[PDB]
Amino acid sequence: MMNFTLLTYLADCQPKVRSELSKNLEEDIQQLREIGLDILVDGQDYRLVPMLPLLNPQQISTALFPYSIHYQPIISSTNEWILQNILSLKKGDLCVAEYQTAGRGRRGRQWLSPFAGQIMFSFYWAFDPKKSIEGLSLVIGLAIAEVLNVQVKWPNDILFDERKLGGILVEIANHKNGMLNLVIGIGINVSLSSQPYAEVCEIDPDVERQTLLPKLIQHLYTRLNIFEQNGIDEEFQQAWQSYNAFSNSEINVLTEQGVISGIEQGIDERGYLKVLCGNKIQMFNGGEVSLRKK
Ligand SMILES: Nc1ncnc2c1ncn2[C@@H]1O[C@H](COP(=O)(O)OC(=O)CCCC[C@@H]2SC[C@@H]3NC(=O)N[C@@H]32)[C@@H](O)[C@@H]1O
Repeated sequence: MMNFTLLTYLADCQPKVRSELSKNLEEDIQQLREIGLDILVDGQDYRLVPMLPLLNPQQISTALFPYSIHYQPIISSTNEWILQNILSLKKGDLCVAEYQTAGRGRRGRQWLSPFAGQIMFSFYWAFDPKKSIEGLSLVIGLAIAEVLNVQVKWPNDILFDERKLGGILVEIANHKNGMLNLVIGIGINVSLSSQPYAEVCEIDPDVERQTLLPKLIQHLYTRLNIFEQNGIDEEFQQAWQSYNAFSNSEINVLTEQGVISGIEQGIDERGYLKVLCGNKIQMFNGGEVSLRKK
């Protein structure tokens, strides 16, 4: 299916004149095209087509000092890199990529991205193991919607035009620190190409991944620090409400045991969804449970 060494030699998106990095050049290139990577040829020069201008690692570093950045055009998953490199990291160090050969959703699912058309990054984070991470996904989602001026959806979705603008994937590292060690994965659609999807280019055609990435991370980190102090406090619930695309709406709540319906009533102190069902407020925990507008 894929010659990883090719692509990797091609990942600089630069005009290479037919050096061999293989056994079936036309085959693997068409196989790379079948995966979906775009490879244009002009006579004898081959070139991998970034959907957007490649990022510049040195600029991210200086823009995000003292946090350390690992940049890598092609990767399996920026989450995997944080996991495999956890010992060398401090709170807030990041991995950034252009394309993921195995981008992870929740629960075995996949994350799709064309080459260089997303903001894809993961980072290490850590809490006191006594402190609860109830609501963490809400904090991440809100921080991004505050930067991009878009809307959130419980528990972790980023929304423009009621369309999926990106994904958030919090994973727990089995690392022995005396701390709770997270890797936090974020994908934000910028310029793409199942369900309809949103991309930042719709809203601001002059978006630049190079300066939006540090803007996202600076606010994300800030929102997180506020969360270590205040949790899902009443300021948060108000900030949430203002960005909540489903505030006080008639919704369907999809759990493993079926559908329950009602009117959304925001969130409680643990980040649980609050829903007026019949005559009581019922609460739900974000794992797997999904939300839909009636
Ligand atoms: N680019 C996209 N935009 C919107 N929806 C997508 C999409 N690609 C796939 N989907 C659909 O979104 C579903 C998964 O939604 P979930 O809530 O289960 O899973 C997520 O939404 C979290 C995925 C987060 C991606 C970033 S990318 C870098 C860090 N490194 C990783 O590997 N992941 C994080 C997929 O099964 C659907 O096909």
